[PDB]
Amino acid sequence: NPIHDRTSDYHKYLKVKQGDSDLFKLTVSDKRYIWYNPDPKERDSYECGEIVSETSDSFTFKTVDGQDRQVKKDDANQRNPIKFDGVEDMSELSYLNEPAVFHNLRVRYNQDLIYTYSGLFLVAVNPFKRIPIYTQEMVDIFKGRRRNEVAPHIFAISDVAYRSMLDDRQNQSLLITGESGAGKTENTKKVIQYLASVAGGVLEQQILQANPILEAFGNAKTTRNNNSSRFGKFIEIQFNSAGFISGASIQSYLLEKSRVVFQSETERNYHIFYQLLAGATAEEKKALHLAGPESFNYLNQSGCVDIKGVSDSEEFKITRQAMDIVGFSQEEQMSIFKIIAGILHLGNIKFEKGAGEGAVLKDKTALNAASTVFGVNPSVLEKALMEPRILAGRDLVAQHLNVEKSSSSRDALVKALYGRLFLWLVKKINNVLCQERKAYFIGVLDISGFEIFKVNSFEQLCINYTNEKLQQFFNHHMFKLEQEEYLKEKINWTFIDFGLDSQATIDLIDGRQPPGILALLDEQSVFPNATDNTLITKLHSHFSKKNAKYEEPRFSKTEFGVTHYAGQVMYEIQDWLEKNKDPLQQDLELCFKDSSDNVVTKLFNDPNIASRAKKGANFITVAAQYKEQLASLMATLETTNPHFVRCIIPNNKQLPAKLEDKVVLDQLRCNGVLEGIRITRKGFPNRIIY
Ligand SMILES: Cc1ccc2c(c1)C(=O)[C@@]1(O)CCN(c3ccccc3)C1=N2
Ligand SMILES: [Mg+2]
Repeated sequence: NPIHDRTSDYHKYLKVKQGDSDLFKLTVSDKRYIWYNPDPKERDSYECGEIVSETSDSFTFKTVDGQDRQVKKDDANQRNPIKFDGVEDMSELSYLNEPAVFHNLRVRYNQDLIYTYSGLFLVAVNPFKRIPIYTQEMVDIFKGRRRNEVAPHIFAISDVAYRSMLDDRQNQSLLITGESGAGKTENTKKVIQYLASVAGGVLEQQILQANPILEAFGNAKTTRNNNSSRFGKFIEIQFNSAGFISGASIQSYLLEKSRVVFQSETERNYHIFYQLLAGATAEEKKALHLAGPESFNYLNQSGCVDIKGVSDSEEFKITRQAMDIVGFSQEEQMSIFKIIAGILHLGNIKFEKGAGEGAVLKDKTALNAASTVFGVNPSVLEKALMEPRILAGRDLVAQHLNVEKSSSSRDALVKALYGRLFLWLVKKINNVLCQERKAYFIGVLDISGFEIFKVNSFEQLCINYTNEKLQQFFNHHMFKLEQEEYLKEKINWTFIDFGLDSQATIDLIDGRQPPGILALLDEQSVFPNATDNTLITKLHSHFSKKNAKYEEPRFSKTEFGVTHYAGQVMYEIQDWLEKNKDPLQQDLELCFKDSSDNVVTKLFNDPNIASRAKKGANFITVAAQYKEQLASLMATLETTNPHFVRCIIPNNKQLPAKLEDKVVLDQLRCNGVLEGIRITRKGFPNRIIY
């Protein structure tokens, strides 16, 4: 049994290594220690001092510099006896405080033990390096083993959820939290690998091949993650009454399609673009009129076209192979790349001013190239771009857009093409994975993590609000409902205020009465004369000096701050109305509806992809679509028994072996980890009726 064999990889990679006789001597010591702040200004930088004396209400200890300080016992962060250093479940620590919890994670992290239990939930610190703990041999070890019988691991919590699904005949859910780059997507994959194995000969393989496809079109390099998921997703692993995998369903959420036409410095567009250009055959390059990434406006503005340690040519091959195993016709696959190539050409179209204010198109090389691969008439497309037709009452009037507006319309077409292609890809995949009515399922949530950039827009607000909601879901299940049970069954429990509540922030963003940020956003979206300026003025009017989670900065007139659980974020109001309205000239849709290409035709004719719901007189806004998907997720989660995994980023440099206290402690605090451990200790978790 590898579990009890100190020579097995299991012991080598999942257990804390045996300490020596020298460590043993320190472990049996009678001395007592305390964690203190050498600098009262740097509260997260701790040192270990020895307690030399005490009074009825205080300790006197020695600092590293051989000095002496005193502290009241009530404010003291005592250090746990070192026999606890490396403990697998921190609910066991005698002293539960920030430096103690951080120290234990540090001790384990220093030995590449990234998983640690914090009572009922799992904590996972991103190693930013490969660790051999995800092999089939590792999967077999955890199979059917109780949590307390094996080391902490993403596989263990997956197995527990699986057993609970069978033991209770209840749908389960794995909620993996974390800011951008913390490890959510990596762990999500592990969960699926493990379940596919223990409950699994072709379906399971296709289920696995679904990710590399989604990531190529849905992931991209941002300043916080080289493989940032730019769309969130809820994955349903479906099982039959017997407990066998009967299928899988992928619920994808809104994609950051604005990235296709713009990327901040040092970031990249979606991976696929680089994979195609770098992995396409010499013939494909001629047929699609491809060239180097530096040749395309949509790829040569960030100053970055490659990711260290990543081969786009090699990744392309993996994507293609994934597309094959899932079942994408060689025809479909080619159309997909034509769309990708077409998008690139569209981005190269340079509009110029004519004799008048209207724009003209002198060079038509790119226009012609795009029309070619897309299978649409270039003259038509050209007219639909610079001279779209609209109704002026009931009259049909041909517009003549200037350079700026022509460019924006061109970007709108691009974003719609990509966003729809993504929906199409997910749809196709679900057809293959969905072929049997399920009896149960385990849902794995992998949303885009909390993120902050120099410039935060509408997308970031929605992303961070999602993270705000998931954290509230954790607070609710861990603290609210927990104590609600105690007081319901009344076991002489006095309510405890854990101080974790994101309701105020949530109300500020999605509140109905009074109306929140999104509500006002939509309101301004229908107001015929509204501008981004009138929008922010409206927001300031409602929340400046009125909502404690809102801030009207004195240093800017185009930004507003929102205090999230993970920190305050300043949002730039530029383009919010257009992003929310998400317009597209009908003449462009008519142009592509007549495309000779099958995939393209499907993207503009398939209602469930091309159609857009109407909020009465206007088309449903993106904020409205957002709210709908969120509500849908929350409702689903309510029909499941949740399991939480808290992913923790070690630093902000994507470097291994570099655990920074400040970075880690802020996450431990806003995640409610210690409070989570305290409720498990002070309360009564498991309880069965008579
Ligand atoms: C349940 C839910 C609801 C809405 C969401 C998400 C998840 C995401 O993570 C998304 O994919 C992540 C990015 N995103 C988004 C981006 C731009 C505009 C609107 C939404 C998302 N919104
Ligand atoms: Mg991710």
